[PDB]
Amino acid sequence: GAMSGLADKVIWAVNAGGESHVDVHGIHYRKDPLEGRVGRASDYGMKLPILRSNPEDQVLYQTERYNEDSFGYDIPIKEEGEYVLVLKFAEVYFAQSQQKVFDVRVNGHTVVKDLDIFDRVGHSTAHDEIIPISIKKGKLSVQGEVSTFTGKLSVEFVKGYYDNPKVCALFIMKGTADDVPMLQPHPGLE
Ligand SMILES: OC[C@H]1O[C@H](O[C@H]2[C@H](O)[C@@H](O)[C@H](O)O[C@@H]2CO)[C@H](O)[C@@H](O)[C@@H]1O
Repeated sequence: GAMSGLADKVIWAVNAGGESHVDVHGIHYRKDPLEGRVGRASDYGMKLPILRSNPEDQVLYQTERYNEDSFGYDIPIKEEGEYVLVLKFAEVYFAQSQQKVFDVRVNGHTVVKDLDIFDRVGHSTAHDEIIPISIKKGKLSVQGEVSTFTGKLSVEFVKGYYDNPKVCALFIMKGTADDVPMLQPHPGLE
């Protein structure tokens, strides 16, 4: 009973910062599909790397473009099973705990409404949010709230004080939460 295949189950993945990235397992981001729709890469603070990732996956877990007020993405689906939405949140020059609090939603539903990246991980590094979804017979299930699925899924984040998401590493893959592997490079395995 062996199951290995991350690149064969991905349906939609986006990193808000640079432009198009393929990570070590085979996960690919598009190119600026939320603010402006068609443009280029913007990096205002590129000499501050992430400590819990790789060099290649550091670019997909560190690069940020720009912010405004109340915004998000659209994911179109037509199949049922276990869909997992894992997104990496990161910061640059903001030191505060329990003052810079944000809101995060999936398909209109509220899940993490008090998101502070400095109080959760500490100073800099990589922050991770794991939210498993179950759609069966044409309806959606988010933890302890049941509703119906109609065409697309939405990721809508609301403002805290000055900024909204800051650094975002969106990754939605399909079939189950026991198939998502994440490790660092090591020479000895025992
Ligand atoms: O100009 C690029 C960055 O602009 C803003 O960052 C501000 C920040 O909001 C403010 O508190 C501080 O005093 O100044 C920095 C820039 O000098 C945006 O928030 C960033 O997304 C931009 O990268």
